Amino acid sequence: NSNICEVCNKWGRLFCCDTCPRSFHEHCHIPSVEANKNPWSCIFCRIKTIQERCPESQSGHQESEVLMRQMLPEEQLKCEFLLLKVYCDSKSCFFASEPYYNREGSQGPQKPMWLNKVKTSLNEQMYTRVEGFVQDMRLIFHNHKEFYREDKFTRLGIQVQDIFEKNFRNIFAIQETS
Ligand SMILES: [Zn+2]
Ligand SMILES: [Zn+2]
Ligand SMILES: [Zn+2]
Repeated sequence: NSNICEVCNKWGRLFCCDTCPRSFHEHCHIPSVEANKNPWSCIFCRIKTIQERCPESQSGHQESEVLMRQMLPEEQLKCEFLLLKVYCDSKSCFFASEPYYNREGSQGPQKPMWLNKVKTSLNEQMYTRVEGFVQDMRLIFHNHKEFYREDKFTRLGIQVQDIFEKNFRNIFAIQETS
């Protein structure tokens, strides 16, 4: 197995996947690495299994249909994986914890949002449809763009949103378009 965490790329107390060579810190994996279970399969492996069991799940889908799906076990897992893919980017550090807003010439957002809040919301089964998760994720980046206005720091929001959107289209097999 790898000797660094797949998500944060650091060594430490790592849990090893039994079906692929990835490793994880306990709370870097989403969901948090399960207490017992030998063998243990990571989320990359679990997602791969879903695909392999239902190859047709990779045919193109309309975003509007994906968003109305109820958060049954497979959709819950797919949102956890998508969240994890965003944490895999080092730029996620800017969006992880609760923000605060005190900049001359801007006003903070009406509804602040951050990754760790989305992570807690998923853990607590607070989303009933995929739309709830996706709306909160997109709101993270929208709030950032609006607050930072013309500061070049706005680009971090564009960058991490692009990671989000690419992974959303991949995980939920959104129909490719120009
Ligand atoms: Zn880690
Ligand atoms: Zn694995
Ligand atoms: Zn099938």
